[PDB]
Amino acid sequence: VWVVGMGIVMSLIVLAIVFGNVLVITAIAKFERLQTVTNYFITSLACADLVMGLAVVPFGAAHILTKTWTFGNFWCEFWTSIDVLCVTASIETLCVIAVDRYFAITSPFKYQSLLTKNKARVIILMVWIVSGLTSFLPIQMHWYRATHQEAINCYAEETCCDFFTNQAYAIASSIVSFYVPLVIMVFVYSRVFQEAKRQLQKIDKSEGRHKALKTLGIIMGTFTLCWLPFFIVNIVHVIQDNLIRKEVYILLNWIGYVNSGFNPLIYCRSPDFRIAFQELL
Ligand SMILES: CN[C@@H]1CCc2c(ccc(O)c2O)[C@H]1O
Repeated sequence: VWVVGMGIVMSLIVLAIVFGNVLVITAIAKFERLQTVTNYFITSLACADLVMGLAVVPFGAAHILTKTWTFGNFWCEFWTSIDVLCVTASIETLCVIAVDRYFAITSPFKYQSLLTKNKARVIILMVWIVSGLTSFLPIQMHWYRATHQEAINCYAEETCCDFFTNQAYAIASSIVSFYVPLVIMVFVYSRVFQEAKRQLQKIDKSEGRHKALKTLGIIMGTFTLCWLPFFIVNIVHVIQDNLIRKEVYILLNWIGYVNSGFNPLIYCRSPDFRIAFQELL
């Protein structure tokens, strides 16, 4: 009786993700006032979220609700390659957002001419290619496979498609896709908050007669709660095999998948954007 118990939520999630992504993309597309150097970065985020939601989630639902795929093996590798690429692209885009916000706040005088409209696009390219260097190239090679006899019936046979990783690839992907962005964001937002506190103290000193905490905390809480637990167990299993079970791993991956739907509300709020949404429909 759980056939409809689990799966309707998946349909709701995918529909919500698609609807959220398409509105942001068309709002950037069709209105002139929205275009800016910052919005170009969010455009890649929206496109990547739309691609991932349209690609990996609906097919993953079939794998969840049935024993295994009715599909091919190269398609299994293709799905596994798309998922990691999407996740790492999202992480890198968020890191770039934090960096450019820091450049804006800290040194306004040089910011106006630091980031030209043209050169900005270049950095986005330097994101995706880097992601590709960890997404398609190692998956198509033998690095995705494992040496242990268990799951050989998965990699070297047709029906099974579950994920199995060698020791090196898991830790390398975790180091290159999660921890470096986090160690960037923590320090950079600490500096931004210190600057904001200093400014508020100066304003209070000027004229006798907390927004920043909430504003940064919503984003930090959403991101850290969404993605941190997965990349602990990701290192752990590979480090030690006995501890974890598969279903918990899948659930922690899925709760991270929800971040794609969760993000646009946190990372997109402006009166101009509100007017643009109001104009549509
Ligand atoms: C099947 N889902 C995959 C499995 C492993 C993995 C993911 C994302 C980023 C990585 O660096 C990974 O190693 C997950 O999205």
